[PDB]
Amino acid sequence: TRTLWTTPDTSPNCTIAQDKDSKLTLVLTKCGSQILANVSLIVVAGKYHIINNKTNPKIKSFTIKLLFNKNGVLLDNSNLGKAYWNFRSGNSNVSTAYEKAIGFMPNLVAYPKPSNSKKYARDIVYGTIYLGGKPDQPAVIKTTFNQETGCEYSITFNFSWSKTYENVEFETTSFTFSYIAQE
Amino acid sequence: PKYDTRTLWTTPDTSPNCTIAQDKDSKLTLVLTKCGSQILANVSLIVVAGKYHIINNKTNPKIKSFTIKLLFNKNGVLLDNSNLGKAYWNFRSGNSNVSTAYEKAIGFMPNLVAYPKPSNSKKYARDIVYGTIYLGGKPDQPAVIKTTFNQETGCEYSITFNFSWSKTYENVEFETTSFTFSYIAQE
Amino acid sequence: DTRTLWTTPDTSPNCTIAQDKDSKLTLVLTKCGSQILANVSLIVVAGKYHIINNKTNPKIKSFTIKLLFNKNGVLLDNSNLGKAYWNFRSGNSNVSTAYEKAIGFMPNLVAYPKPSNSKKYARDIVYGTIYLGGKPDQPAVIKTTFNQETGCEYSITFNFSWSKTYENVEFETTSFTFSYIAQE
Ligand SMILES: CC(=O)N[C@H]1[C@H]([C@H](O)[C@H](O)CO)O[C@@](OCCCn2cc(CN(Cc3cn(CCCO[C@]4(C(=O)O)C[C@H](O)[C@@H](NC(C)=O)[C@H]([C@H](O)[C@H](O)CO)O4)nn3)Cc3cn(CCCO[C@]4(C(=O)O)C[C@H](O)[C@@H](NC(C)=O)[C@H]([C@H](O)[C@H](O)CO)O4)nn3)nn2)(C(=O)O)C[C@@H]1O
Ligand SMILES: [Zn+2]
Ligand SMILES: [Zn+2]
Ligand SMILES: [Zn+2]
Repeated sequence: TRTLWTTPDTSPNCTIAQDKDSKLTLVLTKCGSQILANVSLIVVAGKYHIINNKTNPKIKSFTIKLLFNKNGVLLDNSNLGKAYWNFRSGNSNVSTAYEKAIGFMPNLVAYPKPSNSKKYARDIVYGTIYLGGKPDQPAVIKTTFNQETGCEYSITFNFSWSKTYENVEFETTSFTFSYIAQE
Repeated sequence: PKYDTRTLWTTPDTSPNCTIAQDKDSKLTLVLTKCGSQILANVSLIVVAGKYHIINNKTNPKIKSFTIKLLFNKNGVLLDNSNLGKAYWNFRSGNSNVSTAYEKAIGFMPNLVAYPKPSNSKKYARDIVYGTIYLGGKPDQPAVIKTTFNQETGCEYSITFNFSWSKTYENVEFETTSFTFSYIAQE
Repeated sequence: DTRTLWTTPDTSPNCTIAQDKDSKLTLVLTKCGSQILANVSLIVVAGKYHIINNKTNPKIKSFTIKLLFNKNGVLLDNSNLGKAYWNFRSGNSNVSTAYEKAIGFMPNLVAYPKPSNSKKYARDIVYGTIYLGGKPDQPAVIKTTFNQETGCEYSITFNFSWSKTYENVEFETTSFTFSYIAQE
């Protein structure tokens, strides 16, 4: 009941450009009013598997969205597949889909949905991770809370890079952040 | 009833609660969550008025940093000469605070052995945490947030946030992305 | 369960990088369920890595501090960190019994496998930057890797490196926070 996650195996669970082209490893642990989060990404096939910006100069970013309903349940338009996201049990998931995880959602007062009122940057956390664990291959991970439509809550990960990478496999080191919880 | 003693915070609203250069010119959103012997901290800043609201280093090249101080007495109570106001610094209840001002929060204070006050002893850097946040959420607008534990005088404990930047920003509003860190608690 | 495993927070050397007890690694691990919240800093007090001068010694650019653990999460004697004051917290010191089990504080083996024939993924690494002497123009990279050492069941390795040409700069750092997925 304290951790929502993807399991930490290498089985693809995520669709960026094509079905199951990636394994998003995400762990959300509820430390009361904050969620401690840990994330990494392995792209296993398709467009973002091997970066070559000589061949493809404008392939410089992509986005992974987790959309949740009023119950904190994952919506199927999410890039992360529903079968792969649940409370922890051992090194696996519970075999039954969870019904409520409002306690893990980003707080809507802290991180309001888009509206006509002033939009503040505090709903974003920036980090840098490294491709293949190499220190000279940074990519930015921008995490944004509750800015997607078609949901009550959202966490989006945008991965972008400014270097011209040539035949670099897109699999990442791990980043930790936190966010304020809905309840 | 539903009072959260594991979290000291400013609330997550955008109501100004902080004085940098003039009364209530900013909202400091600061959440301290006690994970036992460590405090998990989440911080952002919105400046809404005065000198640090709109930065222009073409107009004012000297305006490059400012500091926000939280000073605490022996019981972990926020002193009135802090930049943050006492009115809405308290234990969490829902998205608001508990009804009455807290009297004890020693378990949220930074550890005085890890982070000693100034003295004759050698001063170590481990009482500082550096992070970079981004103005307006734009990746080409970094500013440095330097957090320092227990280096202020006239208090038992302190947490100070220094914000600075080295770029020459032109009409860049000072409102930041969020940054998470932790520190060792006093108990 | 919600406990803290740490080095104590004094500045007494507890670590051997190049010579005996030449450093104080201050490391605090706090179990928040399936994740360990980690907080780390380093003070080198003596020896090869105390005062860096890359004008006279341009090739002195990195060093490594290893914590090796057995199947019960007990620190092994050949780790750079000494066993004497690595233990569960009591006040500003430690419990009086050296711990027997801390498997719940160990890096998860499925998330971070031990070296093998299989593909080594980068997710067993965390990168951060700390600053020498608290000076904003003195960065150094702290690279933390999980479960990549041999002769143990679990490991946490800190590699400290820098790319600036430091001239007589004392290696003592600001603090860095990270987390990792817990075995249990
Ligand atoms: C694991 C790891 O850290 N890897 C890094 C590696 C690694 O260190 C080496 O590979 C190991 O050998 O290095 C990477 O970068 C090296 C690339 C080579 N390179 C070339 C240059 C030339 N510069 C011009 C220049 C700049 N400098 C010195 C800069 C001074 O910086 C410091 C300092 O004083 O030393 C760094 C400190 O960390 C700062 N302190 C603190 C507390 O933060 C300090 C203080 O701020 C000041 O001292 C106070 O005055 O400053 N020497 N020569 C070219 C150059 C241009 N720029 C600016 C544009 C690029 O940067 C930004 C931006 O827009 O401003 C920075 C933003 O943070 C970033 N945004 C995000 C969201 O991340 C943004 C975006 O990436 C882009 O806008 C695109 O969206 O870019 N800087 N330098 N210098 N270095 C490597 O690639 O190998 C980086 C790895 O991360
Ligand atoms: Zn491949
Ligand atoms: Zn404004
Ligand atoms: Zn020294």
